[PDB]
Amino acid sequence: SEIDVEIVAVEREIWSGKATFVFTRTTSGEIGILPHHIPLVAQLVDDAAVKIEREGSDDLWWAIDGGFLSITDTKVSILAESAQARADIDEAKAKTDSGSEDPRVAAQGRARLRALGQTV
Repeated sequence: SEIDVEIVAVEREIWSGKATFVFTRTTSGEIGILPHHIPLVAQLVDDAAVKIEREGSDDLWWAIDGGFLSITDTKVSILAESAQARADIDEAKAKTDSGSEDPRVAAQGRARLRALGQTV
């Protein structure tokens, strides 16, 4: 079995497919999801980072901007303001974004930084 993960944004969809293991961060801390659990609904943090693992393929590090995780019997949809790929993120832009004083900017930069390798 696998985990159906679909990263959708209020403006457009980013990714959609199956995974072997996925981890996300919400107001209740970080949590892991497997392809054999029960439904669930949690709200991701501002600088939340989702890690979608692929069976046989390298995981996908993406940054979510205030998104929400919704797990079902055999489906997992993630709705957020927007998403960003670790390969598209820039160590410079991430640092600056996190350096900003604004809440939105600080969130994006923090989320992108995490996907890059940063923590908290």
